[PDB]
Amino acid sequence: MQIFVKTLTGKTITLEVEPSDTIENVKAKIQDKEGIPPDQQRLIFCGKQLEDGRTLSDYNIQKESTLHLVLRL
Amino acid sequence: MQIFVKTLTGKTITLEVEPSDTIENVKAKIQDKEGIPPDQQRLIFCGKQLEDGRTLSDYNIQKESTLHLVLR
Repeated sequence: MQIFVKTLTGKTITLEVEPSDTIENVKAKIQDKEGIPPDQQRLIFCGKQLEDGRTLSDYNIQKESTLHLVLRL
Repeated sequence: MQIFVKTLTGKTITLEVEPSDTIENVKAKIQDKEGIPPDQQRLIFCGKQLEDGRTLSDYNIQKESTLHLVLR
């Protein structure tokens, strides 16, 4: 399925994912698209920061849902 | 500011809004774009259906945030 990741530069990234993908797996997909190491990524969905060892489905992130990326200070 | 409204047809509607806009005002803006009467719209943000008399800001809906439209 597709999900979207919006950045503070006003970009929208489209990712190809499965619901059982871990957040860590999603950060790897963002690294593929943007070159940002996973350790520099803060991913947020509906106001909550996401944990690397949990899945998309653990957070009820569904097809065509939008996450937010913030780089760590 | 801009917000987005995604539909079940896969469309993404861009709206121009202010944070103090009521949800009813937002439904009017969707009517402008799609012709859907406000009474036929269910608007959802982060899993919660939105009340007509409350504002975008009441729900913490920010610039470039995405809502979901489901028809009744």
